[PDB]
Amino acid sequence: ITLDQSKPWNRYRLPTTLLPDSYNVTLRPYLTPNADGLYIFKGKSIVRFICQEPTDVIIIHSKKLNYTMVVLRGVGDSQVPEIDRTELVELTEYLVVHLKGSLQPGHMYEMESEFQGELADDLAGFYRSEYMEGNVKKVLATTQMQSTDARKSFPCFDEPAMKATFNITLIHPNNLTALSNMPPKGSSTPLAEDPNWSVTEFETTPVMSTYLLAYIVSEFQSVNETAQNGVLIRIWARPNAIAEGHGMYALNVTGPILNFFANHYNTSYPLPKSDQIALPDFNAGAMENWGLVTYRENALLFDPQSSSISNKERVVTVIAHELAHQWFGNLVTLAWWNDLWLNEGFASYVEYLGADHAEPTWNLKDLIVPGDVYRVMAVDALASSHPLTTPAEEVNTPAQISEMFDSISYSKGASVIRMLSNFLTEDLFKEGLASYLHAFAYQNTTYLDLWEHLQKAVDAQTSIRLPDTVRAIMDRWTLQMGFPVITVDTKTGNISQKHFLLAFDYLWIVPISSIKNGVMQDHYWLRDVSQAQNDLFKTASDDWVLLNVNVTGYFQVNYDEDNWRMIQHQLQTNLSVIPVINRAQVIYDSFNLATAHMVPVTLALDNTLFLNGEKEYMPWQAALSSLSYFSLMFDRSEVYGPMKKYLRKQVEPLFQHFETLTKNWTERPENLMDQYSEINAISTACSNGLPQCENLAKTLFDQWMSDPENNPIHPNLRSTIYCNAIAQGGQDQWDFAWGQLQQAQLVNEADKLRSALACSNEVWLLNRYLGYTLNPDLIRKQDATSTINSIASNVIGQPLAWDFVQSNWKKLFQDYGSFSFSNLIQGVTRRFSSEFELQQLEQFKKNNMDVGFGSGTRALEQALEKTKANIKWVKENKEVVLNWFIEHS
Ligand SMILES: *[C@@H]1O[C@H](CO)[C@@H](O)[C@H](O)[C@H]1NC(C)=O
Ligand SMILES: *[C@@H]1O[C@H](CO)[C@@H](O)[C@H](O)[C@H]1NC(C)=O
Ligand SMILES: *[C@@H]1O[C@H](CO)[C@@H](O)[C@H](O)[C@H]1NC(C)=O
Ligand SMILES: *[C@@H]1O[C@H](CO)[C@@H](O)[C@H](O)[C@H]1NC(C)=O
Ligand SMILES: *[C@@H]1O[C@H](CO)[C@@H](O)[C@H](O)[C@H]1NC(C)=O
Ligand SMILES: *[C@@H]1O[C@H](CO)[C@@H](O)[C@H](O)[C@H]1NC(C)=O
Ligand SMILES: *[C@@H]1O[C@H](CO)[C@@H](O)[C@H](O)[C@H]1NC(C)=O
Ligand SMILES: *[C@@H]1O[C@H](CO)[C@@H](O)[C@H](O)[C@H]1NC(C)=O
Ligand SMILES: *[C@@H]1O[C@H](CO)[C@@H](O)[C@H](O)[C@H]1NC(C)=O
Ligand SMILES: [Zn+2]
Repeated sequence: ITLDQSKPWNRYRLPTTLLPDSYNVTLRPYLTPNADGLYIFKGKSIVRFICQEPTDVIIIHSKKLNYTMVVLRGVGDSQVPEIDRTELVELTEYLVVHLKGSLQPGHMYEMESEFQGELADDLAGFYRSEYMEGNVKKVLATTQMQSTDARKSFPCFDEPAMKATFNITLIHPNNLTALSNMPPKGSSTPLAEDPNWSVTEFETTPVMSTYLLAYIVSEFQSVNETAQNGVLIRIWARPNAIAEGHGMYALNVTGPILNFFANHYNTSYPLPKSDQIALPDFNAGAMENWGLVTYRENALLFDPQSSSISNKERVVTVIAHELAHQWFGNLVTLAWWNDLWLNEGFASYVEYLGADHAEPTWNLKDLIVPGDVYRVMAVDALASSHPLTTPAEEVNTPAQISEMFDSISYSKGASVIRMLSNFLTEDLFKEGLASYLHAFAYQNTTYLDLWEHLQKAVDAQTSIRLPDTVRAIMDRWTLQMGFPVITVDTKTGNISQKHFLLAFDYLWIVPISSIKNGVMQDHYWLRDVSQAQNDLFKTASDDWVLLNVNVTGYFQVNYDEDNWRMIQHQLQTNLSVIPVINRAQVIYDSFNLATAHMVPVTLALDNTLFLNGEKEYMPWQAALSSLSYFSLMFDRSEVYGPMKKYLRKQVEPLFQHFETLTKNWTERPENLMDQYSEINAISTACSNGLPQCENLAKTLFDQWMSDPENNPIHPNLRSTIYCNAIAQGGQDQWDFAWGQLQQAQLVNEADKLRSALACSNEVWLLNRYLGYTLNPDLIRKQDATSTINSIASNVIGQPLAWDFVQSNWKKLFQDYGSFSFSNLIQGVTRRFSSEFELQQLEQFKKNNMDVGFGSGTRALEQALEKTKANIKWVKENKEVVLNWFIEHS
């Protein structure tokens, strides 16, 4: 359905003729439904804007708002044109006011409107969340504006670069607390018409993007602390959660992290307070609204009793991430969404800095490697991938904007920034960044503003030298999709680079670390050249070399056979000579190379042989997610049996190691890494049928059922023990776990049960479960997508979920963009390896082509591309893979 752009109201980007100065917004949520089912809110809003250039039309964003139509006033006296007519243009989400005369440049105007909207179970705009306290049902009102939902709350020019000051008022019941970005201005006052309602006015915001606005009406309480910089910190949640002390851990790390960031970047946090609030219904993990940060309960709340170590790492990490946005993205904002990584890439990298400071003994910084680097490479190796910075004119529609919210902007951004930091030295990097923040505070930026400030810092200094300007290096990482594979011929010292695939010509300037028989060598820079030679990369005799120590650069390395064998021999002899992270890398890169058909698949499998004597977290993690792909390809085939037998063989000694160290699973390992390694160990043993593990799970889960009130199972072990107990059992185990889920007060516990229920081997149980997935009384809309994905991951659940998604698609499309919908498509299609399944996917697309795929559109394309690649890969490799596992088991 095309629009003719001759009309500016048919265009997706706002005109540049009018700029907002400030807003007054008054909102009134009605927390009881009217006389059918409907919860609504009422609003009144006034925008003050300046006319930059003459125009006879006023165009602002408005979505799903009903008007009760508008009033235009000149500031003081500028005479003002009369209003001719006023219309809503739905597709493009505009309220359009046609004038009988033109506004004049330099003049200011105020436009006033009253409206009404649904407080939907939407999770977008102004919406309702619900929960239980005792036997009473509670409703609260909350916001999610990013990326373009502000317009769903009140009329505004809803684009990130048009920054304004906001004066917010909330009209709410006497006994409910009203929160916003700023603290309250003075006291609440009774509503004139109805003294049971109160009017709460908030202090003016600093100059700010609309997508950062937040307002909340609830019965929540807080615990509070002042941070070292004088900023007031509060943690808000459900009264029972606060009282049970679930907000304490968040209170411990928040101020310290906020203060760390202010010092590290030499930029003070400008607001008087920063509120953190845990919401029962929320779409993403967390949202960075300036002064009031919103989280899912599982990203904020922590119970040291029933919460996992993973849950705990998730809390500091999400908090750090959200605080980082106070600087990157709030104080300084991207000019437009094609640049999303200037916000998200930065927060994704600095989250690790912040989290490391709050938890210095964890060694978090390493998690960025499996957690960001190798996660995104799988996707960034597609021809359908996109560069960090896409061209502005290619991002227009709301769905295209939501699509920018993918792993490229987050994880590749973080990766590439970690590389930049590493070759600059964070000390130098942070100076450049402080200069960029101070220069651009309360304004917007493009990637070019970033480089120029980094360049300035480099220029002012001597010790660090670059082969080129920061821009020449970074433009190649920023403006072209993908990453190079770097190939080393170890006999001659030839080194080359090639775009890794399943205007700069796909050449990068690549910083290269190396290690020779375990000792550091001089750093090296590969310029943008397809090949070069250096004696750093030449080995003699039995020596070996490894490139990209600690996987600091974003790229993968392939060697000649003989070096590979040397590495392998080293892993058998003393694996400690190789840095633990690079041990993981030899695995990730092996498998990725085998996947892309650039090395025989037996190389990857052979690199798996030493895991025999590996107790460290990361190399196992590398194997697990690498083989995860084989699992997706082969778990329906004859490869599967031998493959499981092999993993049992490899995993067993690690499992025994932990049994002993852990004293019959009574004591938990000391450090985080080792705890992670124990969790992977048990998980792998059970998934693969280690009898000792399956016995453990059955015994423990059985003990739990006979005494529901005391759960015998340590939280770290729960995901694995629940899953396997349910897998081995039947309706009794399932109904028990379901009863636990329905009454569960801790979200972490609920999440573990939700995934475990998806492990049943009975088709009828899984299909019934899918049914529950669409009932909001049973599964909250925010959990529906991940629940369906859990079921799809079950090999027996695969066809159930695929059929369910196809037949429920219309329904699923209206409700459940922002990242879940795309995850649904990706999750159900991961296994398609055959032409028949490919045709199936094509048919699905064709059948639904009318009502589109929305924010999942690009996900569907990548699903198709990958499927095609799987078919070719699976036919080529299955004989070899099968034979290999047979021999080695
Ligand atoms: C909001 O409040 C500030 C401070 O009182 C004021 O200067 C600004 O003009 C107000 N915005 C309006 C009235 O749109
Ligand atoms: C916005 O709010 C402030 C506080 O009530 C007020 O001073 C100002 O007049 C309002 N702006 C209008 C009515 O345009
Ligand atoms: C918006 O108006 C439409 C049609 O007039 C109506 O269906 C809906 O109830 C309204 N939403 C409100 C009043 O919140
Ligand atoms: C607020 O008042 C309402 C209506 O009586 C009540 O349902 C709710 O429990 C109250 N919340 C409080 C007192 O925190
Ligand atoms: C919160 O901080 C206090 C002081 O360090 C501590 O007693 C408590 O263990 C912390 N809660 C955690 C780490 O979950
Ligand atoms: C710190 O920021 C101040 C300006 O607020 C500036 O004077 C100084 O150069 C900055 N120093 C560093 C090391 O970033
Ligand atoms: C975006 O930022 C630039 C400075 O980088 C500023 O001059 C411009 O006014 C900003 N755009 C808007 C709409 O404010
Ligand atoms: C690589 O990482 C380890 C920790 O995993 C660290 O101790 C070592 O110093 C790092 N090596 C380099 C060259 O940064
Ligand atoms: C393994 O190599 C490391 C040095 O990387 C050394 O500390 C250790 O002693 C070696 N182990 C043996 C058995 O030689
Ligand atoms: Zn973010």
